[PDB]
Amino acid sequence: GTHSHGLFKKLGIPGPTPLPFLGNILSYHKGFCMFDMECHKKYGKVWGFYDGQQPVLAITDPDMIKTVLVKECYSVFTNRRPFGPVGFMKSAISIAEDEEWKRLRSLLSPTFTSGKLKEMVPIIAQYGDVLVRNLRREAETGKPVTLKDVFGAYSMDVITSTSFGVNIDSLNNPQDPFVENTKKLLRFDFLDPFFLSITVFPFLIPILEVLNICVFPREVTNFLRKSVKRMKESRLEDTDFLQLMIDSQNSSHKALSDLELVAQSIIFIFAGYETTSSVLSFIMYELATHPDVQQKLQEEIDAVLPNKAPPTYDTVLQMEYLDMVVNETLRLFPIAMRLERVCKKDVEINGMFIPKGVVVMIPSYALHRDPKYWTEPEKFLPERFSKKNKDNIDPYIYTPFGSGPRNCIGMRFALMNMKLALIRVLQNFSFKPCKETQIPLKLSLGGLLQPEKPVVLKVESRD
Amino acid sequence: GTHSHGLFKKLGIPGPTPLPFLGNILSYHKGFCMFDMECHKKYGKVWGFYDGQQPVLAITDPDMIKTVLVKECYSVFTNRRPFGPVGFMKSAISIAEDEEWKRLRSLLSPTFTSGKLKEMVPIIAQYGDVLVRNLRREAETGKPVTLKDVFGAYSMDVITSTSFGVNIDSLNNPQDPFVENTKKLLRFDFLDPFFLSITVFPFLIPILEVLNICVFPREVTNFLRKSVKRMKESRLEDTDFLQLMIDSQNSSHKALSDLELVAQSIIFIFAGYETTSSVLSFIMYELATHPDVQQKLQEEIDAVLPNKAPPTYDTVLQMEYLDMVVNETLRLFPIAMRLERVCKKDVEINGMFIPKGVVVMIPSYALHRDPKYWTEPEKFLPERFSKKNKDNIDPYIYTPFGSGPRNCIGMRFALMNMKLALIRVLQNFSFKPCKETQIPLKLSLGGLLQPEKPVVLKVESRD
Ligand code: HEM
Ligand code: HEM
Ligand SMILES: OC(Cn1cncn1)(Cn1cncn1)c1ccc(F)cc1F
Ligand SMILES: OC(Cn1cncn1)(Cn1cncn1)c1ccc(F)cc1F
Repeated sequence: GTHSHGLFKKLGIPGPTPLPFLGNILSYHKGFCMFDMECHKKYGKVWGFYDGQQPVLAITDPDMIKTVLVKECYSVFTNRRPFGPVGFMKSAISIAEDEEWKRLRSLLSPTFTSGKLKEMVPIIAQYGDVLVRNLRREAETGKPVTLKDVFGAYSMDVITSTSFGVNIDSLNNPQDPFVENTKKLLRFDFLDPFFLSITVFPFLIPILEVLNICVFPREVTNFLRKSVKRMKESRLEDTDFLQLMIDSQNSSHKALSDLELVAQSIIFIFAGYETTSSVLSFIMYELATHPDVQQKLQEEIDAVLPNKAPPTYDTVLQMEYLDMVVNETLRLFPIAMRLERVCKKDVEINGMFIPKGVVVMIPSYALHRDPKYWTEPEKFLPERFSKKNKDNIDPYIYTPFGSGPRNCIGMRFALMNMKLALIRVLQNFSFKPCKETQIPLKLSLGGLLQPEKPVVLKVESRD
Repeated sequence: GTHSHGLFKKLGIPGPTPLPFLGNILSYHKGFCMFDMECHKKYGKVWGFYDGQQPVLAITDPDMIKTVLVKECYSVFTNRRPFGPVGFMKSAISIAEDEEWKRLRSLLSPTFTSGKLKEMVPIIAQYGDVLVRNLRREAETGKPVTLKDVFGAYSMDVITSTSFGVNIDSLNNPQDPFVENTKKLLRFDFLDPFFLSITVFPFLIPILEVLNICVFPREVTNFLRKSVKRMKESRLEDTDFLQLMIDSQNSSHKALSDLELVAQSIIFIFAGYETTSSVLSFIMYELATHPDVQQKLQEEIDAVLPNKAPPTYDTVLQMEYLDMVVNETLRLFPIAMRLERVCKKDVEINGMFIPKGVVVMIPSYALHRDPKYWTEPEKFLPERFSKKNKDNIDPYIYTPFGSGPRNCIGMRFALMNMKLALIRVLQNFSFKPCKETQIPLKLSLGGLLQPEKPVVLKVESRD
């Protein structure tokens, strides 16, 4: 069961000794982030471990990281680890490979430009207002407030409107079908029984595909596929992502088909829905446990936007401390945790040989808390991202959205989305720890970056 | 079960309608060659069928064939269909892929040059003499002679000597270990229960690999691996392929390792052993059923080599009619039957779109018997390959060894090998049909190009 478990001993590369068949997976008992920090401390700048029989080489040298994510991206490090069983969701850009990915990224890039994002800001702003009305009703009843729920509704509202023109107050229609289905598109727990097993028996992935078993719930995807097929034909008569993609089908590429279009629509929901609500919850925890930060930010918002003035695209990008608070929260909680690329050819990068087929992994969470780059890394200190101090911040250490050609395509949208929500809420409310607030917050031990206990806070109206 | 069975209907490409899950495999009941001839006649110049869910596109236009095998070989059509479970035999050049194959073909090409072949001719000639002595003893007892056995011993003798310096009279030591093991390296029956099942459930191949199940008998390969490891270290103190490969390990490539070297040694045995004896048996059938051909050839040998003179490299290549007889036999019996390349990128070749992942198949057997290139294709007529008529012979229709960069690397060796045997035997014997000779010879219905009944003939001494 150790066909390939001698690879890192041969390369003279250090690392935790793997068990037969399991490789190192038993060390995931404390989750991805703990394993990566320990390996970093124990073994230093480079190490290896085995996901079953798959060798994973962790790298932490920023130059080596830039080779992987930027320099040799197209040549050597184009793809991520095979992810399935996926079915027709194989055509989603985040899952595609090589030339198919290159085409899809090209066909989809114009959809995410700052110009398009600016055009979508009025829609996103509408649902900040929906958020405040629903936040107030819970602020008007002295009842603690679980963040993930209120931001969940908000993220849902943004998604349905910006991707399909569906305009729903999802917290108050939690049971409309379109909410009912998209609500199921959550982050995957890559350490749950299923996804672990796929690591111990990946030779079982093609078997699942042949049985039409898919990691994306088949009902939800079918619901959306016909819904998209319905909208596409209704709009044909008489801003949203769907319309942008429909427009792109009217031109040097082949063009995206109808099924390629549905796969993007689904993957954007999946990428944005629970991620956005998770970060917003982490941000609010940091504000409630750091009231001066919350006060200073509330004063900054009030300066750019007096009389609780509605935020716009340009005023959002005017707010520095807002940017610093968002970025410092993404440093402590980089919710993807790791970046990965498959090494597709025998190569050598900055004087290290990398055998074809190794997964090169960048442990983002662990680097965000490295003392060798971040003083007092455990503390929420937004000053690190001040305009004076950002020059010493290495874009290859801080990678909440990845880097290079395969970085998060939704990065700009997601930052603007979250900033719009924080502005509107903070113009209206302050956020206070309850007795039931977990302090300090503790991270879950599974394959998701989330708190052990849900974040619950007091929400008082600024009247 | 028809995820991909609509591909050829979408491309407007004709072909036999596939069953769910099986694709078209049930049409292999009469073997590869019959299926290909029928499809050719029925559907014309291009058609499709499904090996389970794998789409296979047959092409017959010589220009399109040259694009596949020569023009876009490195760019698009580099690999054959995945073949496994193979274990460490994955490093054999005939199984390797992409850059690994390119390297191995480069590292091995100098081993097959005309210069090396000429140096090996004296060894091969020695076993022609062993052949004649063993043929005579069966010619001296008026007993019919099964060809595959006598040529089998000969092909075995050539292999052990040219690849390892092992010099054995294998017909008379049929039970020495080195014969015992290599005797098991026969052609695969790609239509037998196992290899069919791998076509209906190829998702089961990775499963077999994880269980260390291999299509090459594990005992034989282990026997040879240590035998090679033993010889490598004995020769180190105090012509063969092994020595040529050992020498290559002493130099712009990485160099072939010890295990890469063993994999070549094994694959060359496997490629040469039963193929050479099969063709030699087909040739002798054609001579016995065409005595004038046999007479004319025997007179040609006697002219170049008077007094039963031993053949040499240069006199072999002097014999035209010998060449014509060998080539006409390889036209009627091209024992690989088909050539294949995986289309690795969405491409278009001579105005036909080919989707990535399709297997492009060239049906060699069917083209060797096409009336649109070969008059009276069923008859053994060596005149087609006369120096006058060879100018109308299209190197992309006649492909007994394939074409392009991925053609049979052993072609020159195998022709010389067989020619040396035919010369020595025909200098000494004539070959006559017995009552028990199957006439006309009928091909087996399995996944091997072989006669239904074994070829048995009378062998009289020319004294
Ligand atoms: C705060 C929310 C989000 C975070 C932290 C985040 C983070 C990331 C990260 C770390 C990656 C991997 C980057 C790499 O491999 O270098 C990624 C990829 C990606 N993200 Fe996000 N993301 C977020 C929201 C979104 C949104 C709203 C979208 C909407 C379209 C989106 C679409 C994608 C896609 C399509 C990819 C794959 C890109 C490719 O393979 O070419 N993400 N994201
Ligand atoms: C009469 C005997 C033989 C015949 C008819 C034959 C025929 C063929 C054919 C049709 C192919 C496929 C070519 C293509 O895909 O274009 C091939 C490949 C090959 N043959 Fe043979 N062959 C014979 C004997 C040998 C021998 C004696 C060797 C000894 C080394 C050998 C080694 C190979 C190898 C290594 C390949 C794969 C080449 C590559 O993938 O680069 N064969 N042969
Ligand atoms: O898995 C992703 C990151 N990723 C994208 N391709 C490969 N990995 C999906 N995703 C992309 N944008 C948003 N989500 C992820 C999973 C969990 C998470 F918290 C963030 C995160 F990026
Ligand atoms: O399968 C082969 C041809 N081939 C090589 N790579 C892929 N296919 C093996 N082989 C190569 N030289 C000799 N044998 C074959 C099988 C049967 C046969 F009769 C000929 C034949 F070439």
